[PDB]
Amino acid sequence: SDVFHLGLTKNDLQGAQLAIVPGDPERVEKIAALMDKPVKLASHREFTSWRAELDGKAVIVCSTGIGGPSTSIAVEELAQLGIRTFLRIGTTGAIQPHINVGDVLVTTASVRLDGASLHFAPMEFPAVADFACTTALVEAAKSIGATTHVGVTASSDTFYPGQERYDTYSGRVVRRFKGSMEEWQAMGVMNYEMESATLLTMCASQGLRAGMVAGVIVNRTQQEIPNAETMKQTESHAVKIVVEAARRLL
Amino acid sequence: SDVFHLGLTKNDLQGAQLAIVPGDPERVEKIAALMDKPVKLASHREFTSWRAELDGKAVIVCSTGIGGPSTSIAVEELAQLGIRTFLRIGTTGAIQPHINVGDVLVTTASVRLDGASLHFAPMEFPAVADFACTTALVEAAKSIGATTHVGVTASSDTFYPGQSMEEWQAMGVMNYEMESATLLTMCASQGLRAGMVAGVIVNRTQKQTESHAVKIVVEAARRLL
Amino acid sequence: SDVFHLGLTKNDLQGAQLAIVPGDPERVEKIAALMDKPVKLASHREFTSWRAELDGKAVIVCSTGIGGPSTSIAVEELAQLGIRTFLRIGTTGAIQPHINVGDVLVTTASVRLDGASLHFAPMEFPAVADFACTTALVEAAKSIGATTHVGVTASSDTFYPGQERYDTYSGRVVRRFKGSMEEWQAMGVMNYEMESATLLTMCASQGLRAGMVAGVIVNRTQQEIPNAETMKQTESHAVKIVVEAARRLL
Amino acid sequence: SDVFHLGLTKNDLQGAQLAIVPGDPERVEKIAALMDKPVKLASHREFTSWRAELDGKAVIVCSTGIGGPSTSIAVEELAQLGIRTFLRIGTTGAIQPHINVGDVLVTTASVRLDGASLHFAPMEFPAVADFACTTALVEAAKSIGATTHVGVTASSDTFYPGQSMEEWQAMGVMNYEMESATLLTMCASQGLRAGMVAGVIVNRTQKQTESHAVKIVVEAARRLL
Amino acid sequence: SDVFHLGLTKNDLQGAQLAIVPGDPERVEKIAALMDKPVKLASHREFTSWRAELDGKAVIVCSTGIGGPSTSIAVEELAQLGIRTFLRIGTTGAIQPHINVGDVLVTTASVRLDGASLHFAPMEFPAVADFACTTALVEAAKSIGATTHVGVTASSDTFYPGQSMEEWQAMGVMNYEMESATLLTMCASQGLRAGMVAGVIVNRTQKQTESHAVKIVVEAARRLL
Amino acid sequence: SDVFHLGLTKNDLQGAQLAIVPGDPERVEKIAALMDKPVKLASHREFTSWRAELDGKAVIVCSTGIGGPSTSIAVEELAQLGIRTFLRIGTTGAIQPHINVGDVLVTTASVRLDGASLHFAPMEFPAVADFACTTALVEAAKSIGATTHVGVTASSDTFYPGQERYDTYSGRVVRRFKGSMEEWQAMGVMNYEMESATLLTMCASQGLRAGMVAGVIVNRTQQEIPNAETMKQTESHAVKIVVEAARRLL
Repeated sequence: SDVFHLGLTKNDLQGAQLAIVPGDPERVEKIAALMDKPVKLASHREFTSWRAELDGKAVIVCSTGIGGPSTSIAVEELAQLGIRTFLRIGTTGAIQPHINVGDVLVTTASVRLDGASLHFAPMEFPAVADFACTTALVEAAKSIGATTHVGVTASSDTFYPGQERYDTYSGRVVRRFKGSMEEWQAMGVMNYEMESATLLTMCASQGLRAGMVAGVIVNRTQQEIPNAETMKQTESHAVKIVVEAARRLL
Repeated sequence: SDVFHLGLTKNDLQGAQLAIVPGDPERVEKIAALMDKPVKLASHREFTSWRAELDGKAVIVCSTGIGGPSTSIAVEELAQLGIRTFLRIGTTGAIQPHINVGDVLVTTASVRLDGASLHFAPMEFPAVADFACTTALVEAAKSIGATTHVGVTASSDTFYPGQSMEEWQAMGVMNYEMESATLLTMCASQGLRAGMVAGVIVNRTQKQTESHAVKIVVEAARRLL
Repeated sequence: SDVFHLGLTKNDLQGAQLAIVPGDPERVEKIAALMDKPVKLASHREFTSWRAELDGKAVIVCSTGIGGPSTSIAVEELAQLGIRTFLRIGTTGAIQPHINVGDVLVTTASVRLDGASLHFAPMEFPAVADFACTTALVEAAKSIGATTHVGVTASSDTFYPGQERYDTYSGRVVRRFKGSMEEWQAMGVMNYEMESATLLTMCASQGLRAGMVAGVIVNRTQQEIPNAETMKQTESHAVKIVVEAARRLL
Repeated sequence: SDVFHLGLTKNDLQGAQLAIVPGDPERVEKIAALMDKPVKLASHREFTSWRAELDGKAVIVCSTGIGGPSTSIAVEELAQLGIRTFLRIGTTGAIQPHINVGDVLVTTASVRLDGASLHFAPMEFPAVADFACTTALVEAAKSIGATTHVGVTASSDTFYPGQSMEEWQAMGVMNYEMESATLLTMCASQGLRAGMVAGVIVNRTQKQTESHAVKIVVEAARRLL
Repeated sequence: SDVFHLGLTKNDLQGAQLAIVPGDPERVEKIAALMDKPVKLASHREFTSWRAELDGKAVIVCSTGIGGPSTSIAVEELAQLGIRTFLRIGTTGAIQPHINVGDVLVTTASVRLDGASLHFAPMEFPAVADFACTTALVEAAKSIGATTHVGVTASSDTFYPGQSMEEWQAMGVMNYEMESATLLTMCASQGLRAGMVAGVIVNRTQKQTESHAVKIVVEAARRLL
Repeated sequence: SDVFHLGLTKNDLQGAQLAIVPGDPERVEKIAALMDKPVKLASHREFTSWRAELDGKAVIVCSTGIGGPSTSIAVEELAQLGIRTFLRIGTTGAIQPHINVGDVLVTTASVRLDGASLHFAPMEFPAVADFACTTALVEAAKSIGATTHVGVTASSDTFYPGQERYDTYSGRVVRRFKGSMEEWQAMGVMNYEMESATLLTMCASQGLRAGMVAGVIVNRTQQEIPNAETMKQTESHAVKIVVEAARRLL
C-alpha cells in the first residue's frame, strides 16, 4: 500500500474522488451495497474500505473509527489517495426537545470541542462544511421526504464529560463543561458527536470539500424512549440520503 | 424610542422581519432605493435606518457603523424590534489569486479574529452563516449572472489586519473585513438567521461592483421573506 | 486629504497637537464652541472634526464613533496628523451605588474587554491613562466644584452582554460574562463604556498621552431615574472640564 | 449490555478490578495469551475485550483504539463495570540519543498536548501516573532484565506531532505517543490508578521488544492485584 | 498573633492605616529610621516589620520578600490588621535610553507578567496604581529635586525576565521588577490604595539613589495620612 | 561568592550534589544537625545554607523562602553550584478529610497554579517528581512507621485566594478560584502549598532530580484542631524521613 494505515494503493480507488465516511466499519458494506459493483478493498483496524460505482464513477466508502485522531488519519490518507470530497454519515442523539427520533440533521458547522482540529487550523478558524456538499445533503433529504434540521453540531473529544453526562463512574464534570449542555442548547446547537470538528476543519483549510448528515436515533431531552427500530429505519434513511447526495457531487 | 440607540419603535418597522445591514448610510440609501416605498426612518450616530417593501412586505435597511461593537448594537436592537433575519452586504478586497475584481463572495463562515464575537459565544463556536440565507445569496447572484465564490472570510478589529495573512491565504480564506465574525456569531448563537455577501473591488493579483452586490442582497432578501 | 478616513490634511490642523475626542459627532461643535475661533474642518461618517484655539494654540475636536475599531481609526489618523495628546470626553452610566447622577468620573485605567486593544499591546499590558492628562482632568473637575471619582473603568466591545444586560432579545449572557458585573463592582470598577481600552492602550504603547473624563447621566444600580436633564447639565459640565484640562496640557 | 460501547456486563468481569489497555485487538490477544484462562468477551468497533486470570483473580484486557477520545470511552465504561486500575502498554520511538531500540520506557507523567485530557481537568493539573503502578512496571521490567528509562512522555492528537520536538528533547522528554495524556489525567483526577509502559522500536540515533513490553505489563498487573 | 505569617496583632499597629512595603529587612530598617519613634515589631521568615510615626500617626514598614507570592501574603495580612494604603519602594534598572542612573521612577501601572496577580483579577483588569498615591510620590520626588519619570513598569516572576524586552522598550516600558503587578492588582481590585516608586541604579545606556527613593516614599506617606 | 543570592562559592559545597530544601531558614540547622559535621555556610535573606555529611558524602541544606520566584532563585543557584538532586521538606495542611494530622504526604506531581514554573516549561508539561526521589521518600516514610499518602499536590502563587480562603480582608475570591477547592478535592488532590510547581517543573525539564515530602500539621476540613504539638512531633518526623531518603540517593 502507499498509505500508513488504510492498506490501500492509489490504483485500488480506480480514480475515485469522493468518499463516504461513516464511523463504524460495520456500516461500510451496507452503504456500498446501495451502489453499483460493491467491492471490498481492505480492512485494517477500524478502517474498512469498499469501492463502488455511482453513475459510472468510482466512489469510496471508508470508516473513520471513533474520535478526531482516528478520523484525521483516515481523511489524510484518503486525501493522499486522491479523495477531494468527503461525506460523513452518522446516527446521533439530539439535544433539542423539538428534534425527533427519525429526523435528519445536516451540519453547517461545528463547535470545536476537540484537539485534533487544532493541528490543522487555529481555533479562530470555523469548522465549516462545504456549501455544495451541504446543499446536496439538504436536497437529498428533501427528496426522500425526511424531516430535516440544518445547523450547528457540537463536536467533542469525549463521549462523557464533554457531552456533560453525569451518569458515570465519578459523577463529576470538570468546570469547563459544567452547565455547557444548557448553554449549547440555548445557542441552538442540534446535537453532539465526536469527529466532525476534525473532519470539517481539516477539509475547509486544505481545499477539500466536506459535509455531514446524521439520522437522529435518540433524544436525551425527551422522556419517550426510541422505538424498537431505535436505529434501523433511520439509519437506512440516512444512508439513502448520503448516497443520493454523493450522486449530485460526482 | 423603544431602543437605546437606533431611535426606532416597533411600529416604525410595520411588521418587518428582515433587515439589510451594510456599514454606512450612503449604502443604506442605495439599497433602499432598489425596493418599493422607501422611507427614511431615523439617523442617530452610526445608525441610519430606512423602511421599504419587497413583495408587499416591510424590510429594514440600517447601517452598522465600523466594527463588531457598533454592529452588535444595531443587530440586537433590531432583533428587539422584531427582526429575525439579517443580511450584510459589503465591498472588500480578495486574497486569492483566482478571485477577480467584480466577482461576488458569499461567506459560509468567518475566522473569528474580532473581540465582540466572544461576547456571544466562546471561541470554539463557529461564526457560521444560516443555510437559507447563504442559499438565497448564491441563488440571487446566479440570477444576475455574477461570478460567485462561496467560502470563508477572515474578520478582525483592525483596518490593518494583524497583529497571519499568508496563513489565511494558504487555508483558503477568500477575503478580509471587520464585521462578519460578530454578525454571524451573534446570530447563529441566538436563533437569528444571517448571511453575508461582498463585491470584490481590489486584489493581488487581478460602483459597478457595489451596485451588483447591492442588487444581489435585495434579491436574496426577497427570497427569504 | 492625507489620511484614509478623517478627510483631513496636516495643514488643516494648523499645528494642533492636542485633540478632544468625544464619541458622538453631534457633541463636537458644542465642545469646539467653548474655545476661540471654532471652525468646522470636515465631516465624514461619524468622524466630524472642528478646529479651535485655546490660549493661542490650535486644538482639534474630533469624534471617534462607537467602539474600539472605529476609535482606533480616529486615533491613528489623528496621530498621523501630529496629535500627541488625546482627551476623551463622554457621558456614562455608573455601576456603583454610591456614584450619583451628575458626578464626574476620571479613569486611571481600563479593564480590556475589547479586541482592538490587542492589536497594539498584549493583554498583559495595562490600558493606563497618562499621568499628566489624568492630573489635568482631576484638577479641572475640582476647579468646577464637581463631585469626582477617580479609578477603573470597564471597556467592553458590546453594549449588551459585555455589560451583563439581560433585557435583550435572547435574555442570555454567555458564560464569560455571567456574574461579571457583580465581580467588577466588588473590584471597585466605576462604570462601563466601549472605547477607552483601545484609546488608552494604543496611546500608552505608542508614546502618546491620553486621558478620559465622563459625566454620569444614569446609574442602573439606583432605582431613582435620572432627572429631566438626565444628560444636559452634566454633559455641559463634563465638556467644561475637558476644555479646562486641555488648557493645562497645551 | 451495561455500557454504551463495550458490549459488556458487570458479570462478564467476574470481579475483575484491573484492566490492561493497549491500542489494538492484535495486542489484546497477545497479552491475554500470557495469562490463565483467557476468554474473548466482546468486540465492538475499536473495543475488543478479553477476560483472563492472574493468581486466581480476574483481569480484563481491552483495546482502546487510536487517540484520547476512544481511549476515554474504554476507560470510563470499564470503570463503570468496576475496574479501578489501568495499565497501558504500547510501542513507540524515542527522542533521546541514549535510549536504545529494545529499551523499556515507564512514564511518570505526560506532556498534555491532547484535547481529551482537558475534558477531565484543566491544563494546570498534572497528567501523572499512579505511584504503585509505576513502581510495579519498573519492578517487572527489572525482573526480566530489561533496560529501563523512567520519565516524561509527550502525548498529542496527531500522528505527525505538532502543530516543539527539539523543545521536548531539550526538556528531557523520552518519547511521543497519543493516548497517555488522556489516560493518566482521567485516572489521576478521578480516583483511578494508572500506569504506562512502552517498548522502544525506533530512534535517532540508535516483535521481540513488543513481546517483552507485553510480558512486563502482565507481570506488573500481577503485583497490583 | 492575629495573622498567619507576620506575627502581629491589631494592637501592634496602634491605629496605623498606611504601610511601606520594600522587599528586604535591611531596607525596612533604613525607612523606619527616617520616621519618628521607630520600633521593631516582629521578624518571621521574609516578613520583618517595624512601627513608626509621621505627623503623630502610626505607620508600618514591612518587608515583602521576593516575588508576588510572598508580597501577596504580607499585603493581605496587613490589610487584615487595618492597613488601607500601601507604598512600595524599590531599586531597579531602566530599559529606556533617556533614563539616567539616579533618576526616580513612579509607576502608573504594570505589565502583568506574573502569576499571583491572576489570583485577584483576570488578565484584562489593569495593574493600576491609586491616583492619590501616584500623586503623592511625584510630589515628594519633586520636593527633593529628583529627576522623575512616570509610566509603565514590567513585572514578572523571573529574575531573568522572559521566558519580550525589546518589545517592552518599544512600548515605552520604563523598567522591570517582580512585585508591582501583584501589589497593584491585588490593591486596585480590593479597595486598597497602592503606589510604587523606584530609584534607578543601572541602565544601558547611561546607596545615594536608594537613600533618595527611601526619603521620597516616606515623604509621600506623610501626604497620604 | 560565585552566585547572585546565596553567597556561596562552589568550594563551600565540598562536592555536594544533593540538597535538602526547606522553605524556612529556621528549619535549616535542625535538619543539618541530624547529619554528620553540621557546618553553617551562609545566611543571606531567607537563604540560610548549612553543609553536612551523610555516609561520608557532602550534603547541603538550604532554605528557599516563600513562593516560586524565591524558590527558582535558590534552585537555579544551587544547580549552578553542582546540586543535581533536590529534596523539598515541608509541613502542610491537607484538604482531604481522611488525611490526618501527623500523616506524611509524598508528592508525585503538582497542579501548576503558579507563574514561575511557566518560565521553565509550557503549562502542558507536568510538574512531576523524579521517580528515584519519590521512591526514596516513600521508603523512608515506611521505615519510620509513618502513615503515608502518595499523590497530587496543588501549588499556588497565593496563600489566600488561590487556596480559596474567604476569611480575608475582602472576603472575595476571583472567578478562576471560586469553587476550586471542591474541584481539587474531587480530583483527589491532597493539599496546597506554594513552591513545588516551580521546584518540580524546573528540575524535571533541566535534567535534575527532585522530590517532595511534607508532614500534615493541620486539616481545614476537620473540625478537630491540631494538638499542642500542632507541628513539633510531625515536623521532627518529616525531617527524619527527608534525611533518610537523602541517604538512599547519595
